[PDB]
Parts: sequence; structure tokens; C-alpha cells
Amino acid sequence: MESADLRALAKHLYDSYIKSFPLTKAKARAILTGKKSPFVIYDMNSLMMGEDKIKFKHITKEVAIRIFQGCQFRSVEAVQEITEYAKSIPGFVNLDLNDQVTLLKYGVHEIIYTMLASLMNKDGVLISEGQGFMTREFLKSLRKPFGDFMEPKFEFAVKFNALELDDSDLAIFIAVIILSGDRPGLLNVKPIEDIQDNLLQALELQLKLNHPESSQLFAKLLQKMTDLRQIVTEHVQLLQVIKKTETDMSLHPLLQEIYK
Amino acid sequence: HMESADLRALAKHLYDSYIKSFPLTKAKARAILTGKTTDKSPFVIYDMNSLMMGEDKIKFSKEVAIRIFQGCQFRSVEAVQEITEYAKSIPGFVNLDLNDQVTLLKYGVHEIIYTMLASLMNKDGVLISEGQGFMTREFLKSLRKPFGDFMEPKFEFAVKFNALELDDSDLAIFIAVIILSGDRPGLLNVKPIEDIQDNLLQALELQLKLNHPESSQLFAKLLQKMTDLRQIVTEHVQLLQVIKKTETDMSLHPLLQEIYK
Ligand SMILES: O=C(O)c1ccc(-c2nn(Cc3c(Cl)cccc3C(F)(F)F)c3ccc(Cl)cc23)c(OCc2ccccc2)c1
Ligand SMILES: O=C(O)c1ccc(-c2nn(Cc3c(Cl)cccc3C(F)(F)F)c3ccc(Cl)cc23)c(OCc2ccccc2)c1
Repeated sequence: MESADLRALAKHLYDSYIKSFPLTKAKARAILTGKKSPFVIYDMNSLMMGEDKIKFKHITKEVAIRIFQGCQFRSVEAVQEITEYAKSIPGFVNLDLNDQVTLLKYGVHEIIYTMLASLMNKDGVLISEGQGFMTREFLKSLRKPFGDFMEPKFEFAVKFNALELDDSDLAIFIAVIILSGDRPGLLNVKPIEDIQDNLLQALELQLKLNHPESSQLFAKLLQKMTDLRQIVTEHVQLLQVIKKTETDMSLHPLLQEIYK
Repeated sequence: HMESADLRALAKHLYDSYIKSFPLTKAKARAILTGKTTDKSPFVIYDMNSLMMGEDKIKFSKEVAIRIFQGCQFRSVEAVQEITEYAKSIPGFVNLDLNDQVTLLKYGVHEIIYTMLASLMNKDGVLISEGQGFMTREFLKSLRKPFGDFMEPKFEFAVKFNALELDDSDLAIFIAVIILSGDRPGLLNVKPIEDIQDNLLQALELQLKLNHPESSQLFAKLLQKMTDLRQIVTEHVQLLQVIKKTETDMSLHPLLQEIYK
């Protein structure tokens, strides 16, 4: 590829990434630092006032369940956002339809965790397009398996955010995740890896121009995909504990199907 | 109101999801029904013995009409699942109130099943087991007690509906328009549902015009078919409640159980 083409590909993805995702990293960092202040959830009572404040649809019997299920609601929303962005990656829509489904089926969890760090600091997480803020303290302190469902995400995000990537970096990074040629059941891997080679090239040039003073940031960011695979697995294994433990969770079969 | 280029994009988006979500497309169904091919020919079920040989051919305990009736329930549940997956891809649907999401599907899945079952039908019968079987209308109509005429209303609608000669790219938008109906009982926020339907209706009008330029007023004719569906769903529901209060032997799947509450 030629450098001018990698600049063009990077700009393409950044523009799409902004249109696809409601709350950008740049905007989220403005809210967390205090630069319109969000509503803060730190305990039982402020949660009760919050679902009365903005009427969170993710939030509205037991508290720890309602919070867990609110993550699912927002996760379903996010999957669709990623699916739209995926269509703007040059070459993606020309792939075999089964392979498009396969790449998204397996990539979304890694991409959600990555983008969830954009909404997080060491003390909590933004919610509802940045109008809320749920504290790490409150999440960590939830009961039984829910307390320890939330804390691993924060632990990844604090390390990941130490890289100080911006939205133009992340757009290419997320694209690289989607075009992973090692997902189970892919029919035609060659054109997928061909796109990933171009995206990898663009990420490399992007990180060098946008962080010239950061030695081997490219390599350091590819090593975070090691983390991602591990956390996604830990995440999956945790869901199956709730399914086989919680008699409270049985919901509406239709909702169950939406969240399948 | 949108720009034509944006409506074509929405049409292309929905057709692509429809392909990804529904295994047996109308295009594939018509190829098997038309024949000519030797690699796709179905095994045909027209009586007791060919049904018995059929479960040995296609791999499709108790009484025949029941086993047949149960084969429809199984496939309906799968259909509910497929429609739910398609719905999530409709831009804006998953962003709606959670109650309304459930509500739109509760009432819409039957109208959509009937519509898409027409794709699997001609005047003589229906494809089964992902198009590997074909059961004759004659055979269904001749089932006993209340089950005989349980199957027949579907055929009556399908023969008329297939006369519009829609293809999958048209049906994709049509199905979406059905789901995002703002006049379903118990919806909390009709406005955001209606704004989505305006976009889907806009997309449908443009799609039908480009893809059937010589089909005068096909848009309006296709909306007048949404009238039929509402009537057939009611007759269907009322017939199940007869079976439920007659066959205590038989039992319904929880997903369908809930949809009719
Ligand atoms: O606005 C966003 O971009 C956004 C994305 C992700 C989360 C979120 N998801 N999950 C669990 C999870 C993950 Cl991580 C990945 C796939 C599927 C799921 C699951 F289980 F929900 F299905 C979390 C677990 C812990 C935390 Cl603090 C956040 C998440 C999100 O939450 C914001 C949120 C937190 C509390 C209550 C409501 C909403 C937002
Ligand atoms: O391949 C498909 O996409 C497909 C979809 C629908 C049917 C089918 N369902 N039903 C009854 C029904 C309806 Cl209509 C809606 C909700 C719930 C139910 C019920 F009662 F079963 F719970 C039928 C009644 C009459 C007819 Cl000829 C078809 C159907 C279907 O059958 C194909 C089929 C016919 C025989 C044996 C096995 C499968 C297929």
C-alpha cells in the first residue's frame, strides 16, 4: 500500500466511527475530567432516583439483577452500532455473507470491552450517552457473582487507557479486530486476512504519526488483544454461572430471545 | 423524509439482514417448487404411507394429525426466533423501550410467519424441513376433527398474496413495516415507533417502484394485504383456543404460550 492510501483509509474509518457511535472517546473524556455534569449513581437510593431522572430503559426486582440486565440491554444496542460500522470497512460487505456473520458474532465482545474503556476511569463508568455515571465502588460492591462481574472490566480499562489512544487510533484498531481470520467456521480466510493486512498497515502508520514519542506502541496495542481474548473467555464463562444459579433471572421468553 | 440514496441504503441493509436471518428464502423456495433441477427435488407427502416413508427419507409415537400439528409448532418457534433476530437489525428497534420491543414482536410475529409461509407455498402445497419435503394441501385439508381446516386458511391467503409476485428484497422491507406498527395494544411511546415506520414505508414505496415499475399501485395493494393478515391471525388464534380446550393431551411451547397470553 502507499502512505497516501493509508491516510485515506484511516480518515475513512474515523469518519464512519464518529457517525456510528453516539458517545465518542473525546466527548467521554471531557465529561469525566469536568470540562452539563452527569447524574452520579453511588448507592441504592441514587439509583432509585436515577431511573426516575432520565428514565433509563436499561434499568426499568432485585437491584443487582436490574443492573446486570441493564448491561445486556446496552450490549444489544452496541452490537448493532458495531454492525453498522463494520459495513464501512472497505471490503467487508463484499465478503461471503456467512463469513460476515461469523466475524461479527465473534468480534463484538472484544470490541465492546475495548470501547467500554473509552467510557471508564478508575472511579466509574459513563452511562446513557454520558448523562449518567456509575461508580466503580458501587459496581464492585454488588453481591454474590455480580460484584465480581463488573470489576474485571475496570481492571482492563485502567491498563488499556494508559495507552492514551484517541478515536482516530481506535477506529482502525476496532476494524483490525473485526477482520480476524482465525474465527471458527470461516469459509474464505484469504480475503479477510488481506483486509487485515491493509488495516494493520494503516494502524501502524497512524500510531507512528499520531504518537511519535511512544516507542513500539503498535506492538504494545497488538499485545492488548491477548488480554481481550482472555477477558472475553472469562466473561463468557461467568454468564454461564448466572444461567445455572439464578432462579430470579428467568424473564420473558421474547426478551430472552432478544438477549439470546 | 429522507433522500432517495438513503432509502436505497436502508433497503440494501434490510435485505442483507433478511438473508442472514432466514435460512429458506423465497428465491430458493421457488427454485425447488418450480423443479427442472434434479439436485433440489423434494420428497412429496400426500397420504399416511408416504408420511411414514417420509420420516425415513427427510427425517421430518402418537396420532398423525397431532404429530403433524406438532411439526408446525416446532417450526413456528424457530420462526419466532428468526424474526426476533431480524427485528434487532431494524435500525432503531433495539433502541426502543424494552416493553415496546416485546409488544411489537408479540403481535407481529404471526403476521410475519403467515407472510413468509406464503413464500413456501403454491396452490398445491407447502415446503417442509428446509425445503426437503413438500406436503400437499389436499392432505392437510383432509386431516381430522378441527385440524383439517387449521391448515387451509394459510393456503387461501398465500395464493392471493403470491399473486403480487414479491421477491425477498421487497419482503425484507415489508416484514420490517409490519413489526414497527404503532397501533399495537399497550405500546408506551408510539411516536418513536411511527417515525421508524415512516422511514420503512418510504423505503418500501421507493423499492416497489424501482423493482416493479409496471406494477401500478403495488405499494397500496401490498398495504391492503396487511388488512387480510390481521383477520387471519384472529381466526388462527380462535382456532387454537378450541384445541387447547379439547386436547388436554397436547401442549404448547413457552414462547408461543406467551405470545398468545
Ligand atoms: O455504552 C456502551 O458502549 C456499553 C457497552 C458495554 C457495557 C457493559 N456490558 N457489560 C457486560 C457485557 C460485556 Cl462487557 C460485553 C458483552 C456483553 C455484556 C452483557 F453481559 F451485558 F451482555 C458490562 C459489565 C460491566 C460494566 Cl461496568 C459495563 C458493561 C455498558 O455498560 C454500561 C452500563 C452499566 C451498568 C448499567 C447499565 C449500563 C455500556
Ligand atoms: O417453515 C416455516 O417458516 C413455517 C412457518 C409456519 C408453519 C406453520 N405454522 N402453522 C401453525 C402456526 C402458525 Cl401459522 C403460527 C404460529 C403458531 C402455529 C402453531 F400452531 F404451530 F403453533 C401452520 C399451519 C398450517 C400450515 Cl400448512 C403451516 C403452518 C410451517 O409449517 C410447515 C410444516 C407443515 C407441516 C409439518 C411441518 C412443518 C412452516
